[PDB]
Amino acid sequence: VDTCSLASPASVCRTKHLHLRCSVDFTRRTLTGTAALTVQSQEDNLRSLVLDTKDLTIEKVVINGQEVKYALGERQSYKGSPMEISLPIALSKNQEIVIEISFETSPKSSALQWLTPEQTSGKEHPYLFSQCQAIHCRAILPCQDTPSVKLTYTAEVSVPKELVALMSAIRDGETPDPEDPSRKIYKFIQKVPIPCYLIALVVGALESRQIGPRTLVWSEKEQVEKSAYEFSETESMLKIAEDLGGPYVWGQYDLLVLPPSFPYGGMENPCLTFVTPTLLAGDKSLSNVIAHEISHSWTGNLVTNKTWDHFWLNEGHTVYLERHICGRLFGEKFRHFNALGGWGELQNSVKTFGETHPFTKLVVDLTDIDPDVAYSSVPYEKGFALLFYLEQLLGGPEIFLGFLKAYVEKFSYKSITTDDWKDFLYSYFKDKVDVLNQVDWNAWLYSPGLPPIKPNYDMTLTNACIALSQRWITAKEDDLNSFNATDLKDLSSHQLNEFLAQTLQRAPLPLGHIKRMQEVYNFNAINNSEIRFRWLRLCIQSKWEDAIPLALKMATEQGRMKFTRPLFKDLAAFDKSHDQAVRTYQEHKASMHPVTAMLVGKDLKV
Ligand SMILES: NCc1ccc(-c2cccs2)cc1
Ligand SMILES: [Yb+3]
Ligand SMILES: [Zn+2]
Repeated sequence: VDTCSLASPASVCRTKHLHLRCSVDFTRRTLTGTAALTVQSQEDNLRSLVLDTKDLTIEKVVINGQEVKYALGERQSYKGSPMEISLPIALSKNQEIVIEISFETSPKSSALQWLTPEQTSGKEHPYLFSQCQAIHCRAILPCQDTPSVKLTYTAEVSVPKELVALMSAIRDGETPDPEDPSRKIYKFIQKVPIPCYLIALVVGALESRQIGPRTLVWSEKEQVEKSAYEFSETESMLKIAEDLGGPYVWGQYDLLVLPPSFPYGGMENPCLTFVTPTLLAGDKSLSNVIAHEISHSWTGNLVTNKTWDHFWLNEGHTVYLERHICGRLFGEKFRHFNALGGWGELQNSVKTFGETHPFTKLVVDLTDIDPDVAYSSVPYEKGFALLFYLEQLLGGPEIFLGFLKAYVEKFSYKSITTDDWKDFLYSYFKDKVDVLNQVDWNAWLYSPGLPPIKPNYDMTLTNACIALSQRWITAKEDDLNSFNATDLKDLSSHQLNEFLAQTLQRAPLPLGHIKRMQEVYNFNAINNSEIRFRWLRLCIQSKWEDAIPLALKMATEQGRMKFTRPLFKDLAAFDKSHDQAVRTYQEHKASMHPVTAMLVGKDLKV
C-alpha cells in the first residue's frame, strides 16, 4: 500500500478515466470546474470511497444526476485532506460509475506556479504551469493520487483567447468558448492509461516549430529558434530509444521549454516533455536530459513504480537507457565517462546525507516523509549503479539490453514493486541464477550508503579531467604561473564540467588558486548552466566575495532546484554572503515556485 496517499487503494476501487472540464482564471489564480471520475469497484457491496485532495474547494459531488454526501477530513500536512464520498447505491465487484466533482483550486496550489507578465519572456501575458510528480495532482483535482492506479483522460480547458493551453495528451481541437467570447476552449485526449502524476497543463503565449516527424518544440516566441536548434537530436534519440525499448506508443513526442522557474531539468509528461530553459547551452551539450525524458516513455510511463518507495525503478532504468542512447550517439567510451560521473554524483549525495541516512537506501520507506524533502540523486545513481553492475555481471550491454526490452514488454501499462522487478530478473536470467545469487541483494536494495560493489569504468575520457584537477589541488603558489588557457585545449564541455566536479569534491581550494583559475580559464564567461553552477559553487566554497553577486544572480534568475538549492545553501554557509542570501530568499519567496520556495526555506532554516 501507498503511504503517500489517503485515497481508497486499487484493491478497493480503480479510476478508469477522468474527464476534466475546467477554466483557468488568471485574475483569481484558480482553476475551476468539474472532474468526472469513472470509477470501477474492486469489491462487493461498495458504499463509499475516499479521494486525495489538497487545498481544494469542493462545491458538490454529483452521481446519477443527483448531489451526494461527502466529507473532507482533517488536513494531514503535505498529504492534504481525504475526501470521503457516500455512494448513492451499493456497487458490486467490477461495476463502474461516474462521479462528477465540482471544485476550485487554491492560488497556493503546490502543483501550480502562476506567473505574472513580468515573469515571462514576452512581458505582455501571464503563464501557468503544473508539476504533479510526485503527489501534487491532488492539489489540482480530487483523485486517487497514487501511481498504483492508471487511467485514461480527456479534457476541455477554457483560457483567455490570446493564450494557448497544452496538456500531456494529444491535442483534440480548439473553439471559442460559448459561455465567454473572450475565451477559447482547448481539448485533449490521452488514450493510453497513465498514473495521475503524469497529468500536466500549461497555459501561456506559446508558439511552436516542428523539429522532427513527430516533434514540435513549444515555448514563448523569444525562445523558439534557440530551442529548435538545441533539441534537434530529438528524433535520432527517439529512434534509438524505440530500438532498445520497443514501439513508442504515445503518438507525438513534443517538447515544452518552460520559463526559468521550472523546478526540474525535465518532466516526462506523456506527449509533451517539459524542460528547463537552463538546457539552452547553444551547442546541444545538455541533450542527455532529452535522452532521459525520452527514455521515460518506456521506463516510468509504461512500466511505473507502484508506490514512491520504489521510485528507483522509474529513475534507475531511465538513466540506464539514457546513457545507452548517448553511448549509441557518441560512443561507448562516452557512456562509461557519464556512468562514472554518475557515481561521483552518488558519492556527493551519500556524503551530503550521511552514509547511514535512510534516504541513501535504494528502496525507501516514505511513511510520514514528504517525497519532495526525500528527493535526491540516490534513486537515479544508486539505481543506475545496480543496473550497470548487473550488466557487467550478466555478460554485457547487449545481453542486459535484452532483459530491459523484455522487462518493458512484460510490465507495460502496469505498476510494479522492486520484488516484481527482481522476480522477473531471476525469471529472465534463469540460466544465470548462480551468478544472480552472488549479488548482495539486502545491501544493494535496503542498506544505506555507497553500494557494496563499484562497477568497472573505462577511464579514457575521465583521465585528463582527474589529471588537471589533481594539478590544481596539489599546486602551491609558485605553480600557479604554469597554468594557462591551453590546459583546456583538448577538453570537451563535458570534460570541463567533470574537471570542475572533481575539483569541487576537494573544495575549498586556496582563494589565490581560484582567482588564478578565473585569470587563465575565464570560467565567468561560460554560460553552460552545469559548468557555471559548479564553478560558482567552487568560488563561494573557496570564499571568493567577487562570486557572491554572480551566485545570487544564478540562484534567482532561474529556479531549477538542482542549481538554486545548493547555490542558496553555499551562499548561506559563507559568512560574507549569509545575510544577503537570507534577504534575497525572503524577497523572492512569494514569486518562486511553491515547492522550490518551501525547500529553499527549509534549506536556509528561515
Ligand atoms: N519529483 C517529485 C518526487 C518524486 C519521487 C521522489 C522519491 C521517491 C523515493 C525517494 S525520493 C521524491 C520527489
Ligand atoms: Yb614549489
Ligand atoms: Zn527521471
